[PDB]
Amino acid sequence: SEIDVEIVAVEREIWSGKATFVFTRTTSGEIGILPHHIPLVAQLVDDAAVKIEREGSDDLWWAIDGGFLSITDTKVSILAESAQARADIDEAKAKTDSGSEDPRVAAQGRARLRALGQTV
Repeated sequence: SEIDVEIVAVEREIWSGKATFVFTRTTSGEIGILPHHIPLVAQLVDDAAVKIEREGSDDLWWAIDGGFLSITDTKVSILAESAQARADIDEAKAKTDSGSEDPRVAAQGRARLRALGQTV
């Protein structure tokens, strides 16, 4: 079995497919999801980072901007303001974004930084 993960944004969809293991961060801390659990609904943090693992393929590090995780019997949809790929993120832009004083900017930069390798 696998985990159906679909990263959708209020403006457009980013990714959609199956995974072997996925981890996300919400107001209740970080949590892991497997392809054999029960439904669930949690709200991701501002600088939340989702890690979608692929069976046989390298995981996908993406940054979510205030998104929400919704797990079902055999489906997992993630709705957020927007998403960003670790390969598209820039160590410079991430640092600056996190350096900003604004809440939105600080969130994006923090989320992108995490996907890059940063923590908290």
